[PDB]
Amino acid sequence: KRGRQTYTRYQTLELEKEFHFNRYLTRRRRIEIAHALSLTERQIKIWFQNRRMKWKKEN
DNA sequence: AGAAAGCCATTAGAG
DNA sequence: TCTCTAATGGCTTTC
Ligand code: NI
Repeated sequence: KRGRQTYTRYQTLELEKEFHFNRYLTRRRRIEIAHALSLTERQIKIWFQNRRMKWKKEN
């Protein structure tokens, strides 16, 4: 139908690692992480969005 | 300015 | 099936 990719343990970890420092990302930083983890800039953008949403409800 | 990014409510797919 | 979360739509805000 649409499709969905599940993020590896490494990817989710590195992403959660970066989020510990910068809760928001500049465009250059997103391109870096994308290449580093073999993800799309768009996928990195959305991940930080969703992860930001969980951080608001918990706090 | 106006693309881009954010917020947000919501959907749905894979494990 | 059940749950987690990737992914979308539709506005508003940013820069
Ligand atoms: Ni405008």
